[PDB]
Amino acid sequence: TEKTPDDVFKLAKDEKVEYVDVRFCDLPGIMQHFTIPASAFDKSVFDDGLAFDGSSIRGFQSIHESDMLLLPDPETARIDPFRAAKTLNINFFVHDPFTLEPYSRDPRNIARKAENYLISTGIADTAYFGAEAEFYIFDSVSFDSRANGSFYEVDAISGWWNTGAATEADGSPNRGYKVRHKGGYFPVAPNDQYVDLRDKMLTNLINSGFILEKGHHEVGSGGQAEINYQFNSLLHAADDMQLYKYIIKNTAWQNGKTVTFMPKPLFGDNGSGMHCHQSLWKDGAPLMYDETGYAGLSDTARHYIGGLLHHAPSLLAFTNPTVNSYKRLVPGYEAPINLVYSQRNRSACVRIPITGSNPKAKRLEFRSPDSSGNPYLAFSAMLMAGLDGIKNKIEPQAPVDKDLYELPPEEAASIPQTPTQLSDVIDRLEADHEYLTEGGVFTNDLIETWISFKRENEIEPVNIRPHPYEFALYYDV
Amino acid sequence: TEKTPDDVFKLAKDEKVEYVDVRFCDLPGIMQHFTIPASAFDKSVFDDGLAFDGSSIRGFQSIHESDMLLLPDPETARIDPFRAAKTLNINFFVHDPFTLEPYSRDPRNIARKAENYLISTGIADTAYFGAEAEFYIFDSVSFDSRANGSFYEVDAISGWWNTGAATEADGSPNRGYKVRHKGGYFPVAPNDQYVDLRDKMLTNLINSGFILEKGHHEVGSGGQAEINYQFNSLLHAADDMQLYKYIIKNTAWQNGKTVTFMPKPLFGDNGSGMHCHQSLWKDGAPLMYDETGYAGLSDTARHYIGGLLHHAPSLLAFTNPTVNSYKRLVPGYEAPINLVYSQRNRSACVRIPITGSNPKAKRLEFRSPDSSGNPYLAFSAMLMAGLDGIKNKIEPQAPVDKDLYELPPEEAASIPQTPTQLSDVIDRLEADHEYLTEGGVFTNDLIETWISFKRENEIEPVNIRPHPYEFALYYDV
Amino acid sequence: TEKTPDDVFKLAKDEKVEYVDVRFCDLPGIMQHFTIPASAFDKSVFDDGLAFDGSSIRGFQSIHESDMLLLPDPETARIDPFRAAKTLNINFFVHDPFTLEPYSRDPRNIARKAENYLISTGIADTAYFGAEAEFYIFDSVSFDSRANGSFYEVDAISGWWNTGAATEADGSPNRGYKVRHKGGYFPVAPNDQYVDLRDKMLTNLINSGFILEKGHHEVGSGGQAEINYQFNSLLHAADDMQLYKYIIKNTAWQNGKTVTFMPKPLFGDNGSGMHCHQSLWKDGAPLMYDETGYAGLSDTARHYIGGLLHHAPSLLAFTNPTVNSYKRLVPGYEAPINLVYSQRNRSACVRIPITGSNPKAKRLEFRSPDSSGNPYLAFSAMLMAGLDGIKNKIEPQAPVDKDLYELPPEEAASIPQTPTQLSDVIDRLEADHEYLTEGGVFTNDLIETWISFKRENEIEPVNIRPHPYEFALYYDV
Amino acid sequence: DMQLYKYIIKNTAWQNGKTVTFMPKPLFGDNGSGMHCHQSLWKDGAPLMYDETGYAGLSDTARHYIGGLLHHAPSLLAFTNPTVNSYKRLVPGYEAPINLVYSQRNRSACVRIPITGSNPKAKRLEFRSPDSSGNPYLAFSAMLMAGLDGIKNKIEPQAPVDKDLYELPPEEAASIPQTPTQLSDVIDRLEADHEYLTEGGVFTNDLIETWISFKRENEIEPVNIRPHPYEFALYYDV
Ligand SMILES: Nc1ncnc2c1ncn2[C@@H]1O[C@H](COP(=O)(O)O)[C@@H](O)[C@H]1O
Ligand SMILES: Nc1ncnc2c1ncn2[C@@H]1O[C@H](COP(=O)(O)O)[C@@H](O)[C@H]1O
Ligand SMILES: Nc1ncnc2c1ncn2[C@@H]1O[C@H](COP(=O)(O)O)[C@@H](O)[C@H]1O
Ligand SMILES: [Mn+2]
Ligand SMILES: [Mn+2]
Ligand SMILES: [Mn+2]
Ligand SMILES: [Mn+2]
Repeated sequence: TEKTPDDVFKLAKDEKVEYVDVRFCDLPGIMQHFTIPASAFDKSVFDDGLAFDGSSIRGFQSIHESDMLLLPDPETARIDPFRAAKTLNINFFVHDPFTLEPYSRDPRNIARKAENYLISTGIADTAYFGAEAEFYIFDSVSFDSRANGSFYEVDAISGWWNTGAATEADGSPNRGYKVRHKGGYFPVAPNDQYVDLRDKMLTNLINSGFILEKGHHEVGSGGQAEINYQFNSLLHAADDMQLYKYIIKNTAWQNGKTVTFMPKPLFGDNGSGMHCHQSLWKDGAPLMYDETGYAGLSDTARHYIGGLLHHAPSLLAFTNPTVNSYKRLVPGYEAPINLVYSQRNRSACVRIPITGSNPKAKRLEFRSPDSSGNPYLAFSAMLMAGLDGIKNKIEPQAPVDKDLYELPPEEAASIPQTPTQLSDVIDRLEADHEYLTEGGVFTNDLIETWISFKRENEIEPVNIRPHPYEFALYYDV
Repeated sequence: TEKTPDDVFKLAKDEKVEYVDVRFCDLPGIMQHFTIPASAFDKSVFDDGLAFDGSSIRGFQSIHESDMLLLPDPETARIDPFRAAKTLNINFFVHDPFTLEPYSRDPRNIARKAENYLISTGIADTAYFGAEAEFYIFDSVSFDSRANGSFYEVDAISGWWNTGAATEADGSPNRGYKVRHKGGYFPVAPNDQYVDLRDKMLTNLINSGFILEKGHHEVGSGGQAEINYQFNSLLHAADDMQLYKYIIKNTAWQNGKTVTFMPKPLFGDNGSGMHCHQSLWKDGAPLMYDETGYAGLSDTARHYIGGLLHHAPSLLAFTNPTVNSYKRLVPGYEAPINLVYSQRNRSACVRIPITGSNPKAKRLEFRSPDSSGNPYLAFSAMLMAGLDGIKNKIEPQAPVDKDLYELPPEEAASIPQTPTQLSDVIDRLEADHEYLTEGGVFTNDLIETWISFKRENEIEPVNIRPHPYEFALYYDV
Repeated sequence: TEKTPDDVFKLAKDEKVEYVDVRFCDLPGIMQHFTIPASAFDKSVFDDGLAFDGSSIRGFQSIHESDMLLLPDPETARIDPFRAAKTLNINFFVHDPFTLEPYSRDPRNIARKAENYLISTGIADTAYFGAEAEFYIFDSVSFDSRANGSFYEVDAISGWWNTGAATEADGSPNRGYKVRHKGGYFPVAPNDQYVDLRDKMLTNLINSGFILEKGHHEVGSGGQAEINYQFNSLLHAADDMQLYKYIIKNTAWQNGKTVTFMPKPLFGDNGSGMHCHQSLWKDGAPLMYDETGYAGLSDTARHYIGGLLHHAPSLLAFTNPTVNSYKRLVPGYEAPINLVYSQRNRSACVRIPITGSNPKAKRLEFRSPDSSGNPYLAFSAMLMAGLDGIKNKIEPQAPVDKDLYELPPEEAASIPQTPTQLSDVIDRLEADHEYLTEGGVFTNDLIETWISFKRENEIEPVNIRPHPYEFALYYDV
Repeated sequence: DMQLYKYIIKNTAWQNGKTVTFMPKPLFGDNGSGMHCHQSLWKDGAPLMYDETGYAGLSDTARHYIGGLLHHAPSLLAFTNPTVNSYKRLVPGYEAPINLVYSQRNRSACVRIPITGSNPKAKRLEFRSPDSSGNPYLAFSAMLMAGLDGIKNKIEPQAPVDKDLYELPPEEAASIPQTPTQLSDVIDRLEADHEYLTEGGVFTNDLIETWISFKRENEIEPVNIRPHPYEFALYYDV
């Protein structure tokens, strides 16, 4: 957006950087990389780019499309706080060597195309995304899948399921303060056993350019935590999310822990979601506010919500893209499965934060997403769903501020739910994805690849493997 | 059918029976019981019945319908070969104390109603069922489900996954012969390590009245086994299945093993199914044969097949009633998921055994079922599906004898598949179950109870619990 | 009371604070928190407040009342001595975002309302509270509750029950000095094994603004300890109590120990109580003294005592709010269960400290309370009970200075006792709580919530679980 | 016979490597163990509980007996459910016989009338609330005395309830009296009202006072002064 290639070279020189880490995003959502010496990092990298091979195998350029060209995004340049050798990390866009044409299956290109499409519609020129990803801090994790058995086990010294431990893992005495009490789930130390670690995470985020102001907090509940930061334009917000996960995971790693952003690592404890605040702006001014509308929402904002709610069944294929996503999105902890908007209900897919009369603070919050996938694709899909709602003036059903939990059974049957299985949302995406292909942001090719990837690599593998509970339930049949 | 109450009293006297075990079937399919002294077993038991309480809680008579009356079925009387104290086992029908009206939720009453309905339609007077249930013999099984972890583990000394064991569980040396070789899966000893156990099972079955003649074999492959026996009329065939499972499970138990009839206990090994051969007879003569028809099938037989194939999506709710059922019914080991009939294909839902010109041997084989449920309900549901096909002269799509595996992709898309999830078949049963309620054989009440039971006690519990493979797949997201 | 927002900003600047910990109290009594960077801590925090979500679930704003606004109390600002990253802790009041109306279920608001009500009655303008909370220092604690068993175990290297230990937990030799001798329970080292730890606690309290003067001591008996400090006005005294517990618990935690403020952690050893000294003042002058009255008590003071004794049965619902509270409040260690006032008896609910002729030192001491609950609610409830006694001129029964222990059985039957069970005091609170709702200090809403919380989360859970002693007593029945 | 039964059950298990318990609630999260007591009065070799015209085939004598059981239940339980553990079974849940009403359907009813038909010799009432944690001689005797007091004073039991007590309109369910939920309670009630027991000198005030003291000093107090494990889960962190 505003950082110049020269700013990056200055950063590299001042920091005495010795290596540059070339990063790009894979299909499912994990950042990939290779390293080059800082001496090889010059103007030609920004002008001509870097050559590399379609490596590994699914999503990207196979051996009929092999070679790729990588072009850097100066706004993503950050000094790595973990690598011993001073390193500068930069994210790249994948292009076709010959035509210099942005590769259609590169998640970062999709996000860029989404931003350009927004501008082309004239509706707005900027889509701001604020995402809040919760995560769990564990001490260990082990699992396997064999012919005659299977298991998984996550553990934490201070886990509430360990109150009866005679001694700790390391032989030291059990000092308590593990129990999860009724009344409040954000107790101070010593009940809060991750204060210093979270502070290290926060310190690393701040040193890595994250902006923490107004309602940006660092919070923890048991082993779960969340550190929210200032929003950003679509693409860069997605880059920020990847950076956040990287910083959270490695700060924990360097401090003897292991973090997971999976939706539901614990059965009988809160899942981890990614609440996404969105809003459209044009010429430096907000487009979501209107004193006369419900919850201070403009016609643009309401139509956007109409798109999100209407497209949710397919949108979730990018927004909650894993089998584990549906262990969180299930009746219980006031799961955002109710296809309605509200200001009160937290079990509503879309919630409008109470921000008052300030037009610049008005935004909508899509609560259903989680961080088990690709933020570039998720944010883009959310924008496309919202834009389709604006273009077709889709009206969302009447908002609900009455507590959805205690509602007369016949009146509660009028509240649509989100699909409860990944195979479902994948089927829905396959059946209805035209809003995604608008302006060429998503291609049928990418969408078909995503559908195949999920079915073959996730849905089928889990489905063919007997679940442990099936033995409790059926060994005796 | 032919045994008299006097025959039972003679059996009891001759065998010097000291206890009588009163058995009745619960909703899901497990036999329940209580014991009375032989001295209390007289004519009044057959005339007046025995009183008992709706005990335990789901399916049967709650505390608004509490007390039940049990009437004995003399044909089910058998001497228990396992109980130390000489005991006579007898199955009972649950009646309403006051009206002496057969309880509508007693599986054995449903099977009896199904047989009576058959007679009332005039179509036939007898429905013969031959069922072949495979099972696995293990040495141990353990599992659990906790907040931070879950596991399951089945094991057998001679399991092919144990070739590398330094020593056996009991410290003795590993003598090999565990490997599962290519070429033939029914090798003789010592590769076959369960010869004596299976013989004990067979001996117990024979001593318990099972008839083994013509094509009735005892077969074993690794830890898997099957002992087939002569068919019987619907109700008694279902009683025979319960007896078979009882004898197999306890023969193993008394010999230091543990048996499971669950559909898919091993990932990467054959599942366990229950192939059900069916045929209608009238006035002592077969109704399934016709030289002129395909595979020697009469119009009646073909229409029956039309009913099975047409109703399969809902029929499977009683025929493959567990979540584990769908780990077997999945693309692979030539799983009976293809909704077509054939003489060659074993992946076909219905197969017509090649029996020649003998009309008495002509029958159809529904291959899709497993023994993870209730045989009384499964057999009854199969009959009702077949009878609805006969009454509405439902024509099954053209049979397929070409190997279904290697079929041109466009021509293979014309082959309907069975649903791949329990939630699916339950949804289908809820939407279409009129063929079941014909003649009052099944009641909407029973069907709704079954649907609720499966959703609340099986589908939901498995669905909310993270699967071990999800950790392999998503811990790193 | 006297600290300015500017004083807080100066403290933050001088201490080079990097984080600000936002604290607020939950219903049962545990402080909650979330952290913001110091850079986000400015004048707008004091003027506009901070936004946050009704999080966790019971007591506070659900999803029909969701969002809350937090306003800081400058008098509670303290530098955290435990957090690695320099942090400033501040307590907040919960307000309604829209109306800026103090949330009726926020314990800190109740205490503030109580102080404002005092002023409105004209009776006095300040209520001073001096609280002395005892606690135990342990090395370990473990416990669990399962279907087939349950246990708990607290331990300390120097515990008197460990005299026979062959070697210590860490393998080191048993050096003795664990025995609890007759004659004196405050022996010097080495019998006193917590001298340095208690000094660290005291040092931390002093560095955190606690005032220790005249009769403020640091005392220890075995693993039990107490450090008393100077009183404060109601609200701030309650804030001081929370701070005290925080400092005691974390000083122990940082030094390899674990502290508990529970009423009765040890069976056969002294319980832990919270003696609360109270007194009313007006225009800078004491209102409790009168040379002519018994024990130097004024009419106002005597009526206050009348209120405490009259309302005790319900007052204890906030003053001794746990099931464990009644293991301390039981016939034995001269437990403050006798509903009378005195100067001699320590088993008297109210004791008047012998302070001489100095009017400024005259005060009453409610001995019955413990620190197992919420100090904001406890102190407020005590004030309301006392004020109701003053308004209705309630006369306490005649004081007793004769040793209550050795009293003629017929004359001892005239001494009322406090209820002996939490369910009892909760029932009494439900039946009589009008004195609490006076001036709107407590609302029926809050009181009903408290009653439900205790019944559902504490009373019922303990009541349904078999006690270990029941097995000693009844396994053999 | 009950004492013999317990002896035979306990020792058969003992000789076979097991250990048996008749305690009311040994397992948390599993069914408790009760002692359903069927009772009936006879005279000159003939039944006195039957009557075709009465509800559930009950005679005036039988109904009054039930009136005595339900009326005296609060104190009767001091001999019928005499232990602290007894109240872990007699608690809202597994359809615990805590509802002070009679019925033919409800198993959560203190008294249930078994459906036996028209045979007068089979008509009897079943007191479901008891357990075997005490003394059968005292329990059976106390039950008889409660029933006889009901017959002598023609105590009428409140209207029977055959509607499922579980799903009942909250305002209509508040009219159903419950049994006390604590041993200290039933002991207090026995102390306050035990005249029906002393009738004909069957029980003496002496025996009753001894029982009350025994329970308070040897059972109630000992359990009450000892912290429960769950209190640590609940309050160690206060
Ligand atoms: N247009 C916008 N204006 C202001 N904030 C926004 C906008 N679009 C997205 N946000 C994000 O809303 C998120 C926070 O939510 P909360 O859990 O309510 O504190 C932050 O991460 C914000 O920075
Ligand atoms: N009507 C019938 N006539 C002959 N056999 C039947 C009939 N109805 C069912 N069967 C059963 O067909 C089953 C065996 O199949 P297989 O695995 O091919 O040896 C046996 O269990 C038979 O006894
Ligand atoms: N009005 C008052 N004047 C003096 N001290 C007070 C007043 N109100 C409460 N106190 C508290 O009385 C407490 C101490 O008791 P002790 O265990 O006797 O040393 C201290 O914590 C005091 O500071
Ligand atoms: Mn949020
Ligand atoms: Mn077969
Ligand atoms: Mn004191
Ligand atoms: Mn009974």
